Amino acid sequence: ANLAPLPPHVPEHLVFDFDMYNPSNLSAGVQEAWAVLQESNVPDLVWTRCNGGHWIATRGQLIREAYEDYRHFSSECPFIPREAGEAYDFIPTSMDPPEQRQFRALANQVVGMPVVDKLENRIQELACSLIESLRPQGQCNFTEDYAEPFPIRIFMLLAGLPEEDIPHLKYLTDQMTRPDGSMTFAEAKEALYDYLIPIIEQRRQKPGTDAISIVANGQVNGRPITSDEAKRMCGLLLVGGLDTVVNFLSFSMEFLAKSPEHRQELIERPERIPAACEELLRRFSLVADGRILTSDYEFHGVQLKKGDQILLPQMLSGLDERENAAPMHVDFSRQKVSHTTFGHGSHLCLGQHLARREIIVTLKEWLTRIPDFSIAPGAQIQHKSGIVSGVQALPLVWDPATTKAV
Ligand code: HEM
Repeated sequence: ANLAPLPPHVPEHLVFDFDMYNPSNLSAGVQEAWAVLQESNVPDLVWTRCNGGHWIATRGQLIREAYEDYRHFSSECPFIPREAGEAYDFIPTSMDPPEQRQFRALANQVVGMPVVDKLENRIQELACSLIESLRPQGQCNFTEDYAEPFPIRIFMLLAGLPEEDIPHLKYLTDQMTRPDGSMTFAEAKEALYDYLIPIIEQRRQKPGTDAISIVANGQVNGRPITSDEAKRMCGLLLVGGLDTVVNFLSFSMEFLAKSPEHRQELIERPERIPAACEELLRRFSLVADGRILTSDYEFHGVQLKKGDQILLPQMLSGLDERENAAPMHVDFSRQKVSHTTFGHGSHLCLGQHLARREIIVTLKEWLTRIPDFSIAPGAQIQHKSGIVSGVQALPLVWDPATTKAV
C-alpha cells in the first residue's frame, strides 16, 4: 500500500503518514500542503511510513537544532529516500566539518558577496533584456520565459562561458533535474562532466578571473584541487542555482499576480523591495531535504536509531507560527522575518547572496516595466512537491498599453 512496515523502535503515537513527493491537498498550494504537519494535534517530531520510512521534524526549533548538530545528523546523502538522488556526487553536499570547510571557502570565493556586487549591473542588464522582450507581448509563460533563462544566463556570466553553450548546457541540467526519459541521471551527469573537464584543465593552465578558473586553481589539504573535485563542485555551483531560483521566482510572481496591494506597495515604496524579498523567501520557502543519524541518539524525547533518515524541511521553519505570527500571511513590513529558506548550519546555501540579488533585481525591473499583471483567465496554477518544490506553469497576462519601456 506504499507503506513501509513500522520499525520496532518507533512508537505508534508518533506515526503521521506524509508523502513529501505527493502530499494530500497539494491543490491548496504546496506550502499549505506541508503546513498540515504543523496543525495543533501533530507532534514536533513524527515518523512517516511513506517513501521507505523516515522521521520528519515539523517545527523550526528542531529543524535549526538538527542542522547545527552535524555530529549527530550527517549530510552523507541528504536525499530521502537515498534513491531519490541516484548517482549524485556533487561537492560539498556529502561532506561535513572539517573536510567541508575548505571547499565551502573556495566556493564562497567565487559566489560570495564581493562577486555578487561586481556582477549586479550585468545581472540587471540581463533582467531588463528579458522583461523588455516580453513587455510588448502582453503575455508569457513565466517559468519558461523568464524564470528559467535568467539563472542559466547568470551562470554563463559567472563562469565565463559563451552564450552559445546554453542550449546544450541547459538541456543537460534539465535532463538531470527535470528528466523526460531521454537520458538517465548518471548519463546526463557524465555528459555535464564531459563539458566541464576540458574547460577546467584549460583554465588550470591559463587562468582567468571567472568562477571556473578560481575553482580550478584552488588549494585543498595543502595540494592542488583535482580534476575530479573541481568538476564535482562546479557541477553544484551550476545546478544548485537553477531550479531553486526558477521555482522561487515563480511562487513569488504567482503571489504578486494575485495581490494588487503588494504590487502597488513595491511600486510606491521601492526601497522596501529588499525587505519584501526576505518576506517572500519566508512565505514561499521551497526546499526540503534531510540528514542521517550517525549514531543512536535521543532527540527531544524521541529515540533515533543509527542509520535512520530524518527530513528537516527548510520550508517549515518560517511557516511555524511559533517563529512568525500568522505565518501564511505576507507582510513586507514584518520586523522579524524568521526563516531557514537557504538552510541552516554548516551547509547554509553558498549562493544565498547571489539568490537575493536575483530576486531583488527581478522584482524591481519587472514592476518598473510591467506594474499591472494577472494570472491568465481560465488558468489553474498547479504546484509540485519534492526536495525542491515548485510551480508547473505560470501563464501571465497584461495590457501592453499599461506598461513602460525603461
Ligand atoms: C532562492 C534560491 C535558493 C535557495 C532557496 C537555495 C537553497 C539551498 C539550501 C536549502 C541549501 C542547503 C541544503 C542542505 O543543507 O542540505 C543550499 C545549498 C547550496 N546552494 Fe543554494 N539555494 C538557492 C540558490 C542558490 C544559488 C543561486 C546557488 C549557486 C550560485 C546555490 C548554490 C548552493 C550550493 C553550492 C550549496 C551547497 C552548500 C553546502 O553543501 O555546503 N544556491 N541551497
